[PDB]
Amino acid sequence: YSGPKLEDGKVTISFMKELMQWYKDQKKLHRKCAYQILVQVKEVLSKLSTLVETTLKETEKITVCGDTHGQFYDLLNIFELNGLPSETNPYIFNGDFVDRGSFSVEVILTLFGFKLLYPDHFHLLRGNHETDNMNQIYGFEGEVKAKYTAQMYELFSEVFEWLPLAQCINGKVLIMHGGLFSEDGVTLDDIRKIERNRQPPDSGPMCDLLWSDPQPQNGRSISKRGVSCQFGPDVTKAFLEENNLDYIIRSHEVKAEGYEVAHGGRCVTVFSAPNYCDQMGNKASYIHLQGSDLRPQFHQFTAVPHPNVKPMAYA
Ligand SMILES: [Mn+2]
Ligand SMILES: [Mn+2]
Repeated sequence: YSGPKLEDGKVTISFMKELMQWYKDQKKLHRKCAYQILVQVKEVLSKLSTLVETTLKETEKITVCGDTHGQFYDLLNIFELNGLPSETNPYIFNGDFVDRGSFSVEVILTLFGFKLLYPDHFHLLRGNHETDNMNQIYGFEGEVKAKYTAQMYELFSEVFEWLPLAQCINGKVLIMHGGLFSEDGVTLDDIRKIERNRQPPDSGPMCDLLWSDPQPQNGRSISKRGVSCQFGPDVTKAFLEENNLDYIIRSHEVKAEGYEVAHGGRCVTVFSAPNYCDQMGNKASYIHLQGSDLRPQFHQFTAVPHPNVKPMAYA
């Protein structure tokens, strides 16, 4: 084995750079190293609140990405466009790191790598595809069993259980993968109290955060996904007012342009997987926010070449 190794059992910036090059060339990280990252990140994640609260001072910025879905070569393109993660270049990745794309293992161990290297500046939120049900159908379990073993897969499942469910910047912007709630009156305190180390239930606040979608019309509708609901602008407005927030950012739905701003400004979608599943032809984006001005600035990008492995080859 001539590949990437931890230094004194710990991630460093040169390990991350070597890892990204090894994966680019389609090589595999030794299982003992993969194991080391997974157990260390479980310990870092298990300490966090379900709601991560982050303060952006006035000269500080942060980058919010949406779904990446195993599109490793597009993940690399984000860091090329926008810079590597660092204490002065923080990132939030908003769920759905794995499934569908056939480089899910590469995406997730690079993200967990960076989370270990920059724990206060590199943030991962749980999406609905960081769950067993989804992984078993949409490729990630298949992929892990192929590259490692069922054991390694069970360890990834347990680490996903500790991913925080939402993030709040400056008590003003709330970020979550899916969206808002199927009942009125949920508060930031309620989110903070969710016991999140589990597979999500069929219903309730934890389920809604991962699974819900905005709709243009007022009210709530039964979801076309069969779980949670669609929520109208009136739901968003009431939630923002009670919680003293400006707007939300969520991901979870593919967008032709890479983003959407719904509910008159209040409900922004960001989606970071360009030409999704090699068929959608969509653009992707990420968002820049800054401490002196939290209004979203959208950056669009398109797909780069990747090796000839098809989407869901492992499902
Ligand atoms: Mn998704
Ligand atoms: Mn999703």
